[PDB]
Amino acid sequence: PRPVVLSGPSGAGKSTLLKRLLQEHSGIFGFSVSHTTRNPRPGEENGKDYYFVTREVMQRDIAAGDFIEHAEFSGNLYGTSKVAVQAVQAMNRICVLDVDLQGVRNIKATDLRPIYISVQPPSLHVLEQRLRQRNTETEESLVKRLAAAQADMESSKEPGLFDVVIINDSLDQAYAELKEALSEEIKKAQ
Amino acid sequence: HMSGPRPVVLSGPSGAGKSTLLKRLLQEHSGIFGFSVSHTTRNPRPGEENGKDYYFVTREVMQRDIAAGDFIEHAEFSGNLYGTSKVAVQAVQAMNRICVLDVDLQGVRNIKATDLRPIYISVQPPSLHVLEQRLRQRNTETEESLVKRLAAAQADMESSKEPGLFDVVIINDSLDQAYAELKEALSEEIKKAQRT
Ligand SMILES: Nc1nc2c(ncn2[C@@H]2O[C@H](COP(=O)(O)O)[C@@H](O)[C@H]2O)c(=O)[nH]1
Ligand SMILES: Nc1nc2c(ncn2[C@@H]2O[C@H](COP(=O)(O)O)[C@@H](O)[C@H]2O)c(=O)[nH]1
Repeated sequence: PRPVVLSGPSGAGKSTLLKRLLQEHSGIFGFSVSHTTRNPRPGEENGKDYYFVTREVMQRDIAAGDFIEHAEFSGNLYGTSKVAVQAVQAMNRICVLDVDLQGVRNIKATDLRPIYISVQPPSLHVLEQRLRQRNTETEESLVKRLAAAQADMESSKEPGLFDVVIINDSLDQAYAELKEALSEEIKKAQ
Repeated sequence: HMSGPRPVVLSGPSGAGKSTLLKRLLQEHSGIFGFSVSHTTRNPRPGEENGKDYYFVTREVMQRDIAAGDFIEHAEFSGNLYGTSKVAVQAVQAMNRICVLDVDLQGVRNIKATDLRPIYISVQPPSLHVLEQRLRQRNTETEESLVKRLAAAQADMESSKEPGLFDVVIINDSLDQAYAELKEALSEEIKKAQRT
């Protein structure tokens, strides 16, 4: 199955849509479990949301060549390990990736050959309004995420970068566009 | 040189407690040990979670995986396939954890011919009758499956005496007794993993 790379600004809803996509389509999709050095959030599960490792363990895995790609966000390391993608491929499931723009760039040079989907908010201020109204992290983490969102949004205008660009006006609308873009591949796996 | 921490292979009959023993070891020593998630073609039971207890796949998928070289070992047990994939072991090693595996007798013999070099521990029930009672009391098994598991279980206990096969044999009379024996047998293993 062709992998699916979900990107876009952090907080724009790509993870909410991803979770709904996997829950609605049992047996079809598998989530790529990235490594990260950031602290886990309450409710996040090691080996399910991320492989939560120390910086020392992350650098050792990097040096061993464990990662298809790795990146930095807010002073922490993230990466897609070969094992995380191979684990889904060994299930014959559609592997779904959730990475930032730099991950998209590096994945372009690999043999994965996925479909690239960007999940964009309607505007930078609407994204901040949604994240501030949530009020789930400090001003430092929020602003660091919003600063990264500015760069992620401007690059969605690059021709050929993303196969599909979804603007999250509402989560139901954005999910309907996600299912349409993957309709042929879902039908194939089904 | 003195060996460092090695993978841990637990074998013995299902229903004799090796899985519940392993879950206690994993939840109480998660800073040291990680679980190898085997593939199986048998159907999931209630309470089992794909990617945690097993990778539940079809035979067609598992055989294609085998042909692709994905597996360290694989075996046929009671009509279904089970196997330890390379990525299962590597995922635990990428976590800076020591891999613990739960396999049948064929898997023990399979792993002996690999470069894993684990410690081999056999978890035995008090008797075949107590095992037959525990198995049928847990249900989730056809009569044909229960019979095949009982016949495989007698081979388990007989193999526990084969010289040089297992490093440790634990008779699981009670879980607390069997767990304390498991930690004692893994005392040097835990020390080595914590010092690295
Ligand atoms: N390049 C790359 N980015 C990732 C990876 N995992 C998560 N990210 C991205 O890192 C950002 C921070 O993720 P969060 O910390 O909010 O989970 C998000 O944009 C997310 O998509 C990864 O494995 N590789
Ligand atoms: N050889 C081998 N045996 C396994 C593997 N995974 C589970 N088994 C064994 O297969 C038997 C049946 O497992 P159950 O169906 O009771 O979960 C048990 O003895 C179990 O330990 C594996 O990956 N390889």
